[PDB]
Amino acid sequence: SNAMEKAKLMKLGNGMEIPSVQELAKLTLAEIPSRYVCANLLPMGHETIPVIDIENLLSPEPIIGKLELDRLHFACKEWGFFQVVNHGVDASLVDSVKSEIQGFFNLSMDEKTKYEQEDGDVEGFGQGFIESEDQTLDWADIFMMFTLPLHLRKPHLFSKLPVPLRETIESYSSEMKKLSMVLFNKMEKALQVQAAEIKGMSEVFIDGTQAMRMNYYPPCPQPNLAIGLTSHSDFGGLTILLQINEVEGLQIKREGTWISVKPLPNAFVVNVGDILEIMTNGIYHSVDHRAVVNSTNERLSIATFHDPSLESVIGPISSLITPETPALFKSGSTYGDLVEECKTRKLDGKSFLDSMRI
Ligand code: NI
Repeated sequence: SNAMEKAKLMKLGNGMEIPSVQELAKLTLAEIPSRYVCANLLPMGHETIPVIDIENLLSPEPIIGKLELDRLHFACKEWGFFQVVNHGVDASLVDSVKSEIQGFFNLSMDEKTKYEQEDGDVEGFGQGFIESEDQTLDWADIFMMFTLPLHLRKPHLFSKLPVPLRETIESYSSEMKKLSMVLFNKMEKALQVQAAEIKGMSEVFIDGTQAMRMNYYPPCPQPNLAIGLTSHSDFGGLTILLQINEVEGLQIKREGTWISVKPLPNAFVVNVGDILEIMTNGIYHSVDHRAVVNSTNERLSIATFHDPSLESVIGPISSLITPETPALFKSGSTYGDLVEECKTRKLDGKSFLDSMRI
């Protein structure tokens, strides 16, 4: 890289665009710029996340189906995270998702940023804008966009994607949505929610929103000072993650320790979000997780998020409120209002979930 590129990447004021870490990584710096150093710790945990087989889950043989339903129910209660295998998503499609996204991140910055973002429109390539000097930046580049419903797709964003990536993403969206609905429907059965009689789970997600985050984590020279994706719990319904290459990075919090997730070949990693925990009246758990970086290999992933529609009324499903499981969370806000409230929230204090507790 040339000296002007270096200055553009490193001499950053508040209000400037967060720079590309894939570009920063080419500078091969001895120490990472100060903004990537995490300022404010749990130990590492061979206990691994459960595996759920979708063929078993959908088996026409009731004993097979019931066993897998017990496994799903267990994983959602006790782990909040599970791998899915025999998931029905064609191997060729998965290969194309991997190759086209690898292809995409290997394009020039000019080619990755052809979409003209509207003021306040944060979709496409980019982590956003620098907020303050004490803001910590993730060691990661991102491409984020809404994928369902169709009218939430930014048409000019979609038109500026390479054609094979766009077509593959469109197919992947459909398969991810189908898979999410298989899982929502089975979670509803595991919870004994009679969707015909009462306001259940699946009806909230069937016409809900879907979004994708494509993530590129370059190698980092000081991987014990930086983070790929800061510790968080997912806000919405069900997340389905594909790890694109064989580089480990995803870690989940279990009993005050960090546990590595090594995705299986031909597996997706699925987790419960905060809104899903609420809807289940705390029976299913949304778990803290993070992505770490390393000094030798880039890591890639794509996460597909399945959330309520913006006007879905959120609360614990009524048949899950019982004398043995009393109502833990408030009811009655729309999903869109919860999203907006969480953006402000309270500077100091508690998690979104704890803020919603009765
Ligand atoms: Ni997450």
